[PDB]
Amino acid sequence: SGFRKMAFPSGKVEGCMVQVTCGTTTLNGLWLDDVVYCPRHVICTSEDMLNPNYEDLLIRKSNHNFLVQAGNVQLRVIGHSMQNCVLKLKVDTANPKTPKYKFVRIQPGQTFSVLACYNGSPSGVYQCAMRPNFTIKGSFLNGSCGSVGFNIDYDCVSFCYMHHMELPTGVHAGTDLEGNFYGPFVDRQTAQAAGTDTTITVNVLAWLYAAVINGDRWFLNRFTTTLNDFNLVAMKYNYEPLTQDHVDILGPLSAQTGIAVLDMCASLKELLQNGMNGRTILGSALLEDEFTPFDVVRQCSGVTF
Amino acid sequence: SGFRKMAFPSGKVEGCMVQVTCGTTTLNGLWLDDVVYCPRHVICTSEDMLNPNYEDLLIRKSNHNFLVQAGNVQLRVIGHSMQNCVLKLKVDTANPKTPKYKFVRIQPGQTFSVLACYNGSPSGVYQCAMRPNFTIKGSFLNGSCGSVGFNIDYDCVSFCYMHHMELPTGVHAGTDLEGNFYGPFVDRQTAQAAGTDTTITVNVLAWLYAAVINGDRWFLNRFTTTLNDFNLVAMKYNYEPLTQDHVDILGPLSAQTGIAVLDMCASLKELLQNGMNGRTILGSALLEDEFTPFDVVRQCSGVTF
Ligand SMILES: CCC[C@H](NC(=O)c1cccc2nc(-c3cncc4ccccc34)n([C@H]3C[C@H](C(=O)NC)C3)c12)c1ccc(C(F)(F)F)cc1
Ligand SMILES: CCC[C@H](NC(=O)c1cccc2nc(-c3cncc4ccccc34)n([C@H]3C[C@H](C(=O)NC)C3)c12)c1ccc(C(F)(F)F)cc1
Repeated sequence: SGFRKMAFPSGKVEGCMVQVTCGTTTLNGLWLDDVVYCPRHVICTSEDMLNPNYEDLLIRKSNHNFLVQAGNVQLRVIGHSMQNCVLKLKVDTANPKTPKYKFVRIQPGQTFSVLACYNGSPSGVYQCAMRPNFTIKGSFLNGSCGSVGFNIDYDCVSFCYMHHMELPTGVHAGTDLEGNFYGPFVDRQTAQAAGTDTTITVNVLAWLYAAVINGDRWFLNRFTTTLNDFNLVAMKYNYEPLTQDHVDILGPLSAQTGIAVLDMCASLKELLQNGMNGRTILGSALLEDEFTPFDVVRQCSGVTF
Repeated sequence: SGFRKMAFPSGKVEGCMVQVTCGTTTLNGLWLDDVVYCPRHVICTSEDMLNPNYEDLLIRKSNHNFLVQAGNVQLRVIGHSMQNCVLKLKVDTANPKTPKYKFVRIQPGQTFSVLACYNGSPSGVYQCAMRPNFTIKGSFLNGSCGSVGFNIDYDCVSFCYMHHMELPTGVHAGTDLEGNFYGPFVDRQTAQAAGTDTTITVNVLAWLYAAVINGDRWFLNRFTTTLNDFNLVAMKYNYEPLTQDHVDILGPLSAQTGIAVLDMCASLKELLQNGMNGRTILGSALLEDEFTPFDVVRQCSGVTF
């Protein structure tokens, strides 16, 4: 029993964290084999942020201009290149602690673990979600650029996020590991802001199934609804449209609890229209939406790796 | 910016997790140097749980009766002993990944990270607190016995919890690393239940300071109260008494935000008497109490290790 915001074990990733210094700027880098990945704005200067030309800034740099420290060892840079908004520094040494890994670009609504770092040293690990508006509600301070987000699917680390910026509202924006930003954001000083967000409906439903698995049943009812009548109520409460694909993904959780997906949707409509009335669900007074169906199965069945 | 339930990086602990098998029972063990620690009820049989005599059960066991698997390597047991409710199996090999470590027995209200494991393999990491009633609200399934809780204070791992049981209400109970249970619980089948719990007041106040640090100010007021008048309101809402020591611990957070502790207490009294009125604090509609003052400073200042 129990349900927590559970992050993946971080050790496989900790062994890859390094420190990259260019001039006065210092941030974190990801050391995989003999390449170090980090945000390309480590090359910028604070006075040249309105519109930096990254190709020009990079041709004027040399291999000795990058200080890469891995713990108590300095790494020698033997080459550099740029891929979208990430900088790739080839080093003369391959990381012996390199895990089995992939680079994945995830969809909004999926979750990952963040290993926040400062000066190459891991500080903490937490779970978060890619919001529908392609921001993340992380916990980041100055120096955390280059921290990565990741998932694990057996022994393979799937990296999916590298941290680049904090927007004015305090949320965060960054790229996949091939340097493509999530959302319409760019690594330059503009008036860009996070758009309006919505609630990840399929995730709320999974978290409701997680509650049933753990003994919370006060919110269920005898009713059922259609996909159309539910999406009409969802859109009124700023919820993501629920697709038939979502209903299919919620299949295994529906069979484990014997509650049909459209039956669970009727409970959700009631909860949106009437609130919780002083009651809580899995220790929350709000409808949580940062648990994917896979997260629920992972925690309520107990898969390792 | 941002505030998350942040766990410590788990890698130092992952390298110590093993699998211990005695007869048909299998649970997790903690491999530090040449000793493997695990719950002593791994020696029991399912039919002899009403009142097992652990001294008798242990004299009838031999070194070959314990199977200790560390990954894809079997460890040879060269001795066994019992310390309170933990079993200590000396192995012929010292763990090369043994970190710098201590064993600490923590106070109710303190937090730690849990690395949940099954069959020796880490599954996930989450934060939790020792409740005033000496239970923890963890996330544990069959096979998670032997998972440990821990803190990090530089490069030293301070182990403080080993998981033993899940009580009827779904909360969990276990021991420190020297085998002494937290609370009045015992590793035998009785009618024991978790006592009535209270809210960790000093932790709520720290989490309120964390909110101010992150831009949430709607709950502040101009008022102040005394320690006595506040504790009179706290006891009415089933909150832990606030001591002068607590007020001293909240010192640095009070100086960073310029809000006096007794001023923050006046905000808390108002929030208890009137609720939140549809508003949230740091993304919660409830008053969170699983953040210690040190956790807040760690996340809002960014210490690593
Ligand atoms: C000084 C050379 C260029 C400059 N490089 C950094 O400044 C920087 C350096 C090292 C670690 C860093 N760690 C962080 C950081 C991470 N997460 C949360 C935070 C919260 C508060 C303060 C800082 C952070 N930054 C800052 C750059 C990023 C930003 O959004 N600028 C508008 C935040 C770091 C930069 C300016 C503007 C941008 C823009 F694209 F947003 F405009 C990007 C980079
Ligand atoms: C079979 C030999 C003895 C027996 N040994 C185990 O049974 C056991 C074995 C391996 C991994 C285990 N992992 C778990 C487990 C951990 N966390 C959450 C869980 C949630 C649901 C189910 C199981 C768990 N257990 C169970 C023993 C503990 C308990 O409270 N019994 C009343 C839970 C494990 C045992 C019975 C009673 C007690 C008592 F002291 F509570 F009475 C203790 C142990």
